[PDB]
Amino acid sequence: KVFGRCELAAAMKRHGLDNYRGYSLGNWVCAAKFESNFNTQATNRNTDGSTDYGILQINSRWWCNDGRTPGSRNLCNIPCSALLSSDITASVNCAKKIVSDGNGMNAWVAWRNRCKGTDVQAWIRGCRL
Ligand code: NA
Repeated sequence: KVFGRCELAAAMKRHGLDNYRGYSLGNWVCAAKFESNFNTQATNRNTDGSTDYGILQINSRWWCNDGRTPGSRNLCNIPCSALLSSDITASVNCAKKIVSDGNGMNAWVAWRNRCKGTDVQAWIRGCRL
């Protein structure tokens, strides 16, 4: 599913991401824009042979099982395919564990490079939330 910006903002809010670990909703929407362009089916292979899955490009190296990432963990206890669903519950639940890991949203290199320090509120501008 390709979410609309405010559609994804509303879904993330419903799932308790708004100000989760002190990260306002605009940070999460900004991360999703540059990770996946709001596409739940987004997949990208990493140089280390791990894969990133879904709206927030959650990595098989640590967080989900894809069966093809040697030496990896599955700390969200989910198949990586669950992260591609039109239903973002599994992506949100797993994002909560990642952002709690100690480095906050720096875990998302695209958030650090493209969203951190910017006017992230612009990403929820006009949305009925
Ligand atoms: Na894994």
